Amino acid sequence: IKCPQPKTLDEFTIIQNLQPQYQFRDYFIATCKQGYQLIEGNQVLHSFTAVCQDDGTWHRAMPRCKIKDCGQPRNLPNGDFRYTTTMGVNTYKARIQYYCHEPYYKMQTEQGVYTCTAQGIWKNEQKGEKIPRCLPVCGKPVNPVEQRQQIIGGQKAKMGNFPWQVFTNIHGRGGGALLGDRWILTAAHTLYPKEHASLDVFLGHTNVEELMKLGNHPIRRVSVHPDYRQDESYNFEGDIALLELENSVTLGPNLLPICLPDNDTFYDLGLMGYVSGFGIAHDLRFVRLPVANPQACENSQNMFCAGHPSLKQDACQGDSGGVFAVRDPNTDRWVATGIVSWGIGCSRGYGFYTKVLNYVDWIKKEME
Ligand SMILES: *[C@@H]1O[C@H](CO[C@@H]2O[C@@H](C)[C@@H](O)[C@@H](O)[C@@H]2O)[C@@H](O[C@H]2O[C@H](CO)[C@@H](O)[C@H](O)[C@H]2NC(C)=O)[C@H](O)[C@H]1NC(C)=O
Repeated sequence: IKCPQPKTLDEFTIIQNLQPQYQFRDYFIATCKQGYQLIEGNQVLHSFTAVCQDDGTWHRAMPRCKIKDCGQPRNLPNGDFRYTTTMGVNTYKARIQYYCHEPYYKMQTEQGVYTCTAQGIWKNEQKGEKIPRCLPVCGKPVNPVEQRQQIIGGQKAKMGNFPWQVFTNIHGRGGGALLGDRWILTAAHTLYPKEHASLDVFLGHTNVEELMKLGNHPIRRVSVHPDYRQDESYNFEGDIALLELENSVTLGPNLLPICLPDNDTFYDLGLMGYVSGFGIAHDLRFVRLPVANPQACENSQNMFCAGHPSLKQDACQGDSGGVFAVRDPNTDRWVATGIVSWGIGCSRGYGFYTKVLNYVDWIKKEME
């Protein structure tokens, strides 16, 4: 007819339905303060109810209330996190901080702070239960072309110089630029040559053999801009394409994306940019040339001319599908202003190029 008016085994247990005395058939309930869960031996309990049996004894043993554990923080692809609290303890109230592998990636928004909630899972000051996202940083080579030089003509390209450079080889050697994590910008005629599929694509290195040793990157999808017409002898309008990599590449010092242009001034006469390509020249080379007066090439409005006559062959460095890159110092970022297009007359000193700014919209649309 009586049970022992019982007590907690710690400061984390709380008694529910507490009475002055406990008669047979009665019951009391146990729970825990925030952050603590009911444990019985080596077992978590959703709840605890003890009924007072006739022999005057509680049908079950008072449980214990222990701290909860949010477990091992999820992994942040291209980043990492550190404990901001005793290291390695994923217990209630612990605090960790995620971060990205800068300078190559940047965290998508101290916002990578997740603490272990009373609910037993890592959460943000309102960034959810979801972890941050580390994004590819575009146009900031970690070994950029020295500006302390203006070396007229072709130069041997060093590693890190054009980290976005893509060596293509589908219907002949071609080029392209890595955009983001998984896109390569290039020319349409590179995939569909005019005058009449195995998309062999390589990246990450200055040397061709080394590039090929690094391995091909499978293309998952191809997008040729709607204008581009190949049956027509010469239009070069819409000569631009996008390739989507089946898998994404890992950024680093020799493999980084280039940025997209957005201001018309990237096509002002006299503005210096760069062009890189192979010639299988065995090694990647580059030329610094200026945006030339359209007549220069005339001799479209979705294109631009670049070169100088005192350059002869050196104005054919770009590989077709390759990118005309500009270093915008008022933001210190490299952008892809042009796409190497029909190279007729590049030995007279000038190159033709598709104006990328005019297709940024379409590109971005394709990339989503
Ligand atoms: C559109 O571009 C203008 C040109 O900016 C220059 O050329 C870019 C390609 C890049 O290399 C940048 O670093 C250069 O400054 C830009 O600047 C123009 O206006 C500013 C006033 O804000 C003036 O100081 C500057 O001299 C101008 N540029 C020129 C031709 O010298 C302009 O602000 C920009 N606007 C847009 C649409 O964002």
